[PDB]
Amino acid sequence: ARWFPKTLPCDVTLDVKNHVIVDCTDKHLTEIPGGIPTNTTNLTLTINHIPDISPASFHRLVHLVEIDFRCNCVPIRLGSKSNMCPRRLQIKPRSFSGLTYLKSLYLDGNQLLEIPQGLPPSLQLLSLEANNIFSIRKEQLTELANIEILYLGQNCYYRNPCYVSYSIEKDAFLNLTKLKVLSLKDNNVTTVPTVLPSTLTELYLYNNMIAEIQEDDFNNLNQLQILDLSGNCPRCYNAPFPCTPCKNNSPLQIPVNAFDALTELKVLRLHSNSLQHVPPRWFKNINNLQELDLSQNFLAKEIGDAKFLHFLPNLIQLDLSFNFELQVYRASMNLSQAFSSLKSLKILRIRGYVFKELKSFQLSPLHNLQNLEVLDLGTNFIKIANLSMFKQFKRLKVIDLSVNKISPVLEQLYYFRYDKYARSCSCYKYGQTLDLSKNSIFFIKSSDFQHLSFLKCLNLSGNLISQTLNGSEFQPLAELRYLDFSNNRLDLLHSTAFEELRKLEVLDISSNSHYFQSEGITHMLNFTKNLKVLQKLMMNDNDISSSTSRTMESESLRTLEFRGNHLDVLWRDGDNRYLQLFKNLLKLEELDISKNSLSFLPSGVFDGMPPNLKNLSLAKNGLKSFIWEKLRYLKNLETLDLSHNQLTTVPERLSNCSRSLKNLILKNNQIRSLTKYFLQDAFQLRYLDLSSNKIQMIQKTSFPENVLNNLKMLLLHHNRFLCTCDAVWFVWWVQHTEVTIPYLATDVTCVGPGAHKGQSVISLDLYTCEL
Amino acid sequence: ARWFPKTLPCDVTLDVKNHVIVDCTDKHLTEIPGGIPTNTTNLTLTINHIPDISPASFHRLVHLVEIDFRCNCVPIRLGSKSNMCPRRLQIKPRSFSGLTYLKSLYLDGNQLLEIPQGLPPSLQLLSLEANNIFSIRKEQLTELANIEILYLGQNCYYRNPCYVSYSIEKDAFLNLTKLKVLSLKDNNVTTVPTVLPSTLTELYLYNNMIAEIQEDDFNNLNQLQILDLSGNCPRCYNAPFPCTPCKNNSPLQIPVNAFDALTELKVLRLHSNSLQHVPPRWFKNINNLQELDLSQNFLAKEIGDAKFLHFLPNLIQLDLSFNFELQVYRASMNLSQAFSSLKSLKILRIRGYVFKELKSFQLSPLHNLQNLEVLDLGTNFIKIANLSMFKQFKRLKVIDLSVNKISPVLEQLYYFRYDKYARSCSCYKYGQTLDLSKNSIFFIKSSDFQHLSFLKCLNLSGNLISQTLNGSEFQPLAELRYLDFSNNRLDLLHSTAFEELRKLEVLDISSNSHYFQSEGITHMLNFTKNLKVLQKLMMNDNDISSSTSRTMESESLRTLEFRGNHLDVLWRDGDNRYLQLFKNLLKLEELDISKNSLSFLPSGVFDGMPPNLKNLSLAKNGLKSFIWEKLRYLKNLETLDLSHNQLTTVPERLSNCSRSLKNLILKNNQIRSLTKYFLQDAFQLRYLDLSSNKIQMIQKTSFPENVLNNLKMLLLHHNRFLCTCDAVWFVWWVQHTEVTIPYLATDVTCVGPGAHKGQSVISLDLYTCEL
Ligand SMILES: *[C@@H]1O[C@H](CO)[C@@H](O[C@@H]2O[C@H](CO)[C@@H](O)[C@H](O)[C@H]2NC(C)=O)[C@H](O)[C@H]1NC(C)=O
Ligand SMILES: CCCCOc1nc(N)c2[nH]c(=O)n(Cc3ccccc3)c2n1
Ligand SMILES: CCCCOc1nc(N)c2[nH]c(=O)n(Cc3ccccc3)c2n1
Ligand SMILES: *[C@@H]1O[C@H](CO)[C@@H](O)[C@H](O)[C@H]1NC(C)=O
Ligand SMILES: *[C@@H]1O[C@H](CO)[C@@H](O)[C@H](O)[C@H]1NC(C)=O
Ligand SMILES: *[C@@H]1O[C@H](CO)[C@@H](O)[C@H](O)[C@H]1NC(C)=O
Ligand SMILES: *[C@@H]1O[C@H](CO)[C@@H](O)[C@H](O)[C@H]1NC(C)=O
Ligand SMILES: *[C@@H]1O[C@H](CO)[C@@H](O)[C@H](O)[C@H]1NC(C)=O
Ligand SMILES: *[C@@H]1O[C@H](CO)[C@@H](O)[C@H](O)[C@H]1NC(C)=O
Ligand SMILES: *[C@@H]1O[C@H](CO)[C@@H](O)[C@H](O)[C@H]1NC(C)=O
Ligand SMILES: *[C@@H]1O[C@H](CO)[C@@H](O)[C@H](O)[C@H]1NC(C)=O
Ligand SMILES: *[C@@H]1O[C@H](CO)[C@@H](O)[C@H](O)[C@H]1NC(C)=O
Ligand SMILES: *[C@@H]1O[C@H](CO)[C@@H](O)[C@H](O)[C@H]1NC(C)=O
Ligand SMILES: *[C@@H]1O[C@H](CO)[C@@H](O)[C@H](O)[C@H]1NC(C)=O
Repeated sequence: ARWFPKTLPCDVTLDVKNHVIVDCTDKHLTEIPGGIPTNTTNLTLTINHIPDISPASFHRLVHLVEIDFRCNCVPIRLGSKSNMCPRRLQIKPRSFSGLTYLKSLYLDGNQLLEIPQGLPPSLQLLSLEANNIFSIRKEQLTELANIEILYLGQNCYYRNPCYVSYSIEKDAFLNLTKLKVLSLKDNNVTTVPTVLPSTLTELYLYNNMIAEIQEDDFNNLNQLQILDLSGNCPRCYNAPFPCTPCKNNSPLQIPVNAFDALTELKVLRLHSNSLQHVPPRWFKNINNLQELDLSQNFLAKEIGDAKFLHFLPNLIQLDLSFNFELQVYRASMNLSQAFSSLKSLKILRIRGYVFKELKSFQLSPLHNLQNLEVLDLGTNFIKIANLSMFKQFKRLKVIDLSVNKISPVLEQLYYFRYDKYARSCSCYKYGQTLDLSKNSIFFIKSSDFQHLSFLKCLNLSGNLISQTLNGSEFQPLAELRYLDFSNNRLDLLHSTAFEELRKLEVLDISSNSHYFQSEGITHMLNFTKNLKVLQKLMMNDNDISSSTSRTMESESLRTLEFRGNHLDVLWRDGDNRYLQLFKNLLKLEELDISKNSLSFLPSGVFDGMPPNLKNLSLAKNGLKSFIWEKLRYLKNLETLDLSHNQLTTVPERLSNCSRSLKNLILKNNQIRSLTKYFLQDAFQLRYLDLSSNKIQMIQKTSFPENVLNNLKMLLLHHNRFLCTCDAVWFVWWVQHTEVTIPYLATDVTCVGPGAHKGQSVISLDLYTCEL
Repeated sequence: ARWFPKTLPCDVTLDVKNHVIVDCTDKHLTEIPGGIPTNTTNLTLTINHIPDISPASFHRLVHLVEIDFRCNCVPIRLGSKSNMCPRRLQIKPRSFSGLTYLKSLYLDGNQLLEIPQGLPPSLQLLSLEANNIFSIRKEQLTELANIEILYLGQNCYYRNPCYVSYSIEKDAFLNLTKLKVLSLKDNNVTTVPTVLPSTLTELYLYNNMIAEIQEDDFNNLNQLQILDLSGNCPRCYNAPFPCTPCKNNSPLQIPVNAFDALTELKVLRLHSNSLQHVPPRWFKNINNLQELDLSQNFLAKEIGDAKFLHFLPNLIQLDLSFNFELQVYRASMNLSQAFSSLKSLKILRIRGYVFKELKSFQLSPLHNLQNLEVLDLGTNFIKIANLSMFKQFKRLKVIDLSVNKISPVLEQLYYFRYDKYARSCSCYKYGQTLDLSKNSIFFIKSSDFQHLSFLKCLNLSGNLISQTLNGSEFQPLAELRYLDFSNNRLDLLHSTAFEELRKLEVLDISSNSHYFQSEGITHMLNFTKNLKVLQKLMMNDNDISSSTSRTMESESLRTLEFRGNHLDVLWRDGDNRYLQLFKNLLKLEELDISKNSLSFLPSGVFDGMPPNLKNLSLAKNGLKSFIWEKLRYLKNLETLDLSHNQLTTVPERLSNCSRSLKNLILKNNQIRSLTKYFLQDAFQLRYLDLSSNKIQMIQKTSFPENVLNNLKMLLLHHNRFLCTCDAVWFVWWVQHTEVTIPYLATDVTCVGPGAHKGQSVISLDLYTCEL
């Protein structure tokens, strides 16, 4: 199709509007490549090893609005140790001054010593994170008259130290009269720099050495919407980063009138400031405040009083997590009545308060919060909770009691990680959720869930339930749609397990391997028959190698995840009792039987598949052979994943195996060559992955053009391609085709002959084959 | 050193006595190789694809006493499906008759139709398992006059069916006057063949279709020691193989006088015979009986009566496992007083009796069994057990309550597998063991172990213990040497955990990842300080990524398994706080920190290692780089396992890194070449593994002969060796060296230059490099 092969090692995209995008992210480049389109508006060269920039770099590219040149020399401790950057990035005079339309420049992570000068006046965003610029002078900032967004953080901290205090000249930023966003985080800053331009909307001063706020420090910032002063005087108990507290167990000292000017303030973040009190006076003139983070302080006592809450009626989120007093295990949670002032509250989080017994009345300040959607009391070591108290919280979307010690989405490192916003180079949607995951529930019965019939999802993942569920345990949960019972010890003695959950759409019993791992125990896998609206069943990593029932049954079920089991043993050659195990799942469209140690499939496995099977995975089975003809049985098969196996051959003619098949994944196999007519007339095919095999040669007969050209994608990388004159057609095709083939720049490569070893096939001149 | 290179693709061993052993096991052979030593006494060709035997096969090898020719054509269902055997093995006339000294012939698993004829009269052992010989005639057996051991089983069963009954001519075996061992198992046999020669010591008739024993069937077998009639009229409940019971739930019918002749019988096996009664009269004339297997019958009631036990005073092992009545959960275990008759009993196993409550008095028949060493009551769904009852079983070596449901070594498939003796082509030694693994113990306290101070090992692996152990939980266990606490949920709030176990030598707290997987929880890894005689600590797969203590401490500890954790995060670059985590384990000699996601090691890791470290593993870390010089810090290092990483290079001179190092494992890395003087003067070295890398070339400078020749082993297989004239020395060396290098037959191989692709380097003629 194409007249001129795209030889540029960067993805090029159009958009009309009106952007020409050139993305060279992570292309192992040591120079800016030649032939970048002159119309280029956005050029990305992130993660490469380009050691300098000069006026030659961008000469012809006068229409550039954005250059993203991040991480071409990242600080030693932040980057790869196998390929360390030898020397900081060199920027030569007048490299940017030509770029009359340049609006964004990202130079993060280049070990720069200074704010690059000679930048053009059209620049709105400038990002210099993770460099070694730790002294800002007014003179260096004059070029930035029209600047709106300025990221200067991570220039002096434990991952990238500068060994002195940050320095900011008096009034350095003042004459930047258009500045809206300033970030000075992770910098060893000692005082709020002043005076700052009043135009500011967002100010980020977190993770620094600021011991005191002066009452002056935010006087003029009357358009400020986000202030973050977190991690100045951090609370260091169990901190997963090196943590130095302020002397004398002191807090970040904030004058009572410090926030008076900030009438527009929407978000205030005071996490890890070692605060013992929260003075009401702080919020006297802020009534627009919507988000407040008071996590990681010493506010356990203040939670019982909290007079400041009366001043916060528009507040949408409040976080008081990890305010526990060291070495104290409270009997209960004392929430102040003041919590009842929070008319607009949607999200309340009080993780890590740390108390033994939760009781209904203790949440009564929350009863009339009409908008409350989330109550998060995770990680509290709660031992006792009458779950029925939550009958008064029907309106809530999520009740999170995750990670507690009861017996009858945020980052996994969120509250403790250093900078949760650091730049690198789920059943809630079913309705009301009670999350009881990672608790100590060993026994359940009906009354445990009394008054909880409104519940739509229940998370019991990671408890100790080790019990012969007979259909009586969950009887009140008449509206339950999703049950996560993963990481328990389900005993399937009774096929009546779970049948009381008459509205159940999704059941996860993955990682309940305990009772499947011992010989001679009963397992009623036919339990699915009773669940009339069950759509999705996950029974992964259960080590299932024996079953009392010969057949699983459902009129409703569509997806079955059966990965990480032992069908190899169930379908032991010579034993045909279980070949029809899935056949009576009549509406089953998706089946995952990857990770089942299936070296081979006995005859009968395919015949025994249910008739509407569409998406089949046999990945990661160590499969050494595959009778491809047997795909004829699966009359609606559209996706076949045979990734990560040991197949050495493809079918002689794929269209004689399956007429329906559209997506064939054969990556990470041992295929050495294709059959002479492999894809001939396979008109249904649309996605083919042959990456990470050991193919040398592809001839036209195997890959007819009329099939190839309707492929949405065709993955060929990491093979063993021989670039002799026999390869003439393949090479030509690859160079001139519109079909998307990833990694041409990077890992579609000749291994031989001699001359062309290691050379990418996109770049290959084979003119000597026509001389 | 050697004058003539060993080119035969088989391991050759001498022994004086006086055997020349040639082992060609699994060498992908399609012919018997040439040049087998004429003095060969034992030739093994197991698992190859040799399609026939003829007089040429063994012509010169007249001194052969044993031919093992197993599995060169295994039945379709038993063998590989990627390389199925096309056609049964052909044996030609007179292939064996020359072999005048032949004493053993194994022809198992070759799809033979008939007992190969023309065998020599010196033959003592003949094995024809897993063939298709399912009709034995007196005439075919006349060659075997002097035969002593005859294995004919697995010729007709579900893994290798023959579709008819087995047939044995009347008196077929009678004139084999020297026969001692006859095995007719897994054969669809319908009656005990008669008359059998009285010389028999062992008779194997298990897994067949024998409905009745005639009172005659064992009349003359007065030297018989082992009889096994198991799995005739099997009990089929939860059988993991296809299982057809005798009609009317009938048992194997055994006349009361059937065993009268068997005065020498030592072992009787009646497993899976659907027995409802055990008539005393059976044992009237057998007082030598030492082993009795009555597992998989319907003997629940009989266990309460068991009059037959009075006739068995010399019995050493008894097995009554899996005799439960279907659908019954007994309240208790009724053991007959008759159990007190068993003066010689060492081992009693009553798995799968199935009862709720175990109580002291119920074991009183066992109190005066002076020799009892093992009581196995595993897999009983016991809910309640005062563990103090075992104060009356101090003399026992093992009390096994594994796989039960309690709250406040044999095969994993042993009792249920088809043929536990099918041929394929641990803290007990510390003293008294109480195995409580895989139970439902969620809470422990002191009194749980009252009167149990004699215990030396306790297995609590795989319970639900989820508790802040403070040093009070195990207080009675004053002599305990080994605690397996693996697969629980240890909460290390307190550093006093386990301190009451003052004699503890080994602690396994592996797979207690639950509390290490959540953020902001305390973990006192310094808990080891209190354990004064602790030798070995296993804390594998705990996902440990944070720690309250900066240092682990012990004066005693020698081995620490810390595999499968997140030292990568603990030793996050820039964070120095945990670089000395193991330093104060002063006597630590072995450390495993494989599987820790260590892409690189920060500086300080090696400095912070304790001073007597000898065996260090960094396997399976994805390590991309390694400063080898830093090995100088580990002054007593002897074993370094860097297997399964991404190292691309070896040290310039290994002796400049470590003077102590003896075993260096670099297998499964990405090493493309060795340094010019790699092993120069490394006189301490003894074992070097460079297998599975991508090395092309090794020159003499890298591998000096004076280092090489003290190596006990040197692994080079699965590399990318180029066999040009530059390789002349390497090839010569490999052909003529006495140093052990495994897999020279199989996987030490040229990939090029072209001619020699796929040719083994042992066989390589490079004379053209000297022309
Ligand atoms: C933050 O600034 C302080 C100075 O305020 C740095 O601390 C100095 O570091 C050197 C070498 O580490 C010491 O010898 C000085 O005495 C330190 N001075 C003080 C006052 O502590 C600190 O390292 C800087 N932080 C970072 C991460 O670069
Ligand atoms: C040794 C197997 C006994 C019969 O099978 C079997 N399988 C299980 N999963 C349970 N759970 C379980 O509690 N039992 C005990 C039982 C036995 C009979 C009647 C009721 C309860 C189990 N028995
Ligand atoms: C979430 C912050 C609580 C402090 O750390 C922490 N870590 C643990 N592993 C436990 N186990 C545990 O039971 N607690 C609660 C506790 C707290 C103080 C005193 C006694 C008991 C824990 N607290
Ligand atoms: C192109 O640059 C403009 C200005 O920086 C930006 O708003 C737009 O999102 C960019 N598009 C990219 C990187 O694809
Ligand atoms: C249940 O909680 C677990 C463990 O905290 C989490 O992995 C999982 O996402 C939750 N399941 C659902 C369906 O939300
Ligand atoms: C289920 O078990 C509960 C108690 O464990 C019992 O009340 C109920 O009757 C049982 N149901 C059936 C159908 O056996
Ligand atoms: C399930 O398993 C078997 C039949 O295969 C039978 O014992 C049991 O009653 C069946 N129950 C249900 C609900 O299908
Ligand atoms: C060699 O064969 C003899 C006779 O069958 C046997 O007893 C001996 O175990 C064999 N030895 C080895 C090492 O294979
Ligand atoms: C055992 O014999 C019966 C008839 O006697 C036959 O139908 C059956 O197939 C045989 N079994 C096998 C496994 O060959
Ligand atoms: C268990 O039995 C012992 C006798 O050895 C007795 O001292 C103890 O009180 C019993 N404990 C319980 C909890 O039943
Ligand atoms: C404890 O029991 C488990 C089986 O439940 C086993 O794998 C482990 O090796 C046993 N521990 C010891 C120390 O023997
Ligand atoms: C362990 O570490 C803590 C400090 O992190 C200390 O309080 C405690 O006493 C130490 N315990 C032992 C047994 O060393
Ligand atoms: C080193 O450790 C491994 C197990 O971790 C062991 O198999 C090996 O024998 C040890 N080496 C020596 C020389 O003791
Ligand atoms: C390494 O070699 C150099 C030069 O031979 C020597 O000076 C140095 O001390 C050596 N280091 C060790 C650890 O042997």
